[PDB]
Amino acid sequence: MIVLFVDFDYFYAQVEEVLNPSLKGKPVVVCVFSGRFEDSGAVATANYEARKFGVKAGIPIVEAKKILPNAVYLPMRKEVYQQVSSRIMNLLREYSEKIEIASIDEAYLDISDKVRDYREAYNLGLEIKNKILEKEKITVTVGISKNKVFAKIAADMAKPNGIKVIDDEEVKRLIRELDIADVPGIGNITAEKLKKLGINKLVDTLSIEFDKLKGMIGEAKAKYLISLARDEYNEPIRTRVRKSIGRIVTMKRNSRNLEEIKPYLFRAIEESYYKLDKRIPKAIHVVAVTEDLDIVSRGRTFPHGISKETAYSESVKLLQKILEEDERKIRRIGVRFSKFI
DNA sequence: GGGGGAAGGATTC
DNA sequence: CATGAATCCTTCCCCC
Ligand SMILES: Nc1ncnc2c1ncn2[C@H]1CC[C@@H](COP(=O)(O)OP(=O)(O)OP(=O)(O)O)O1
Ligand SMILES: [Ca+2]
Ligand SMILES: [Ca+2]
Ligand SMILES: [Ca+2]
Repeated sequence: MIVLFVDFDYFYAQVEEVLNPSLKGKPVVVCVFSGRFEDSGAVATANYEARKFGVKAGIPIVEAKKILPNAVYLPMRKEVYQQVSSRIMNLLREYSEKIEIASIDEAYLDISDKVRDYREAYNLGLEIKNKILEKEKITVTVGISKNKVFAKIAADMAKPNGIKVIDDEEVKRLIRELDIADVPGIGNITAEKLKKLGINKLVDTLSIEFDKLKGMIGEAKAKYLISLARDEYNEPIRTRVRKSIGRIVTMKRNSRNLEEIKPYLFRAIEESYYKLDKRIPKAIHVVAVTEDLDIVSRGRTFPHGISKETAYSESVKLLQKILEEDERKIRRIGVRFSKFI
């Protein structure tokens, strides 16, 4: 079992560098402008020139400008990046029949049968890196190891524009030295619950009862961390299928007025249906971000598919339910369609 | 008791 | 100052 994980470097900004080469060398910041006020919004991603100074995804646009008032700030263009992403995704296929597209910029390849080992795999790595670089002018980092989890950790260590392998030998070392937090699927919330338990390393999960681990971080997470530590993690490369489609927007200002919120809600629905393109959902959820950044949601599943007319009237009821069951204002309103026929 | 689903939230990338 | 989606978790609930 050999897995080759491909991760496109600072993807959104790099695509902007490609569509306009004169941006190379300068700090590029791709952000999302919320409408709320002068430069309100967050940074979606930035190139490394910008990351050297603390400007990264997540921080407010207003914060990035204080640090880098002369960097190039560009509005995110998701559609463009998706098409470029797809074209790259179609190149990888040719290197493997078993391909799992994790996200718009990550993918896992089952190259167990394309090679026989870690020399031909590494070589297959460069083979792909160059193919992509020449065809799309995009640099990507490649990680290679026995399973998906370590493959990804390989790229995490290699990026940007790198390629690294983690032989069964080094896997044994990491399962003992690697900060559990750096393990995919382990965010801050989980990384902490693990420290209070004394688990600062993958192996440490072996020195604890499974029942306390289940109790603290959940069964699914417990078995995951344990198998990995036991060095028996072996998840296959599957074809992820879209289970849901939605869209959430930010309002000009918070509010609890149905008539002031509807337009944004309807706009979110219109876009969601456009993206459904032929897909018919039987379930609908209205999602709302409260003034204090809380996420509330009310939904409903129908025994039949949902028409735009139904979604329209139903979303208003779920929005009214939200308001009747939560005093806070709404900062962002949206919808999500699931359970496709 | 326990299957099976639905609803609302928790987490992560 | 704060911008799509999968998976998992907990709580119900209907029911044989
Ligand atoms: N805060 C965000 N807002 C919008 N899109 C985001 C955000 N964070 C990440 N993404 C998207 C765009 C890039 C993609 C990559 O996943 P991830 O952030 O986990 O790896 P990464 O940090 O290597 O990505 P990259 O460097 O290309 O931006 O996910
Ligand atoms: Ca990535
Ligand atoms: Ca990336
Ligand atoms: Ca982490």
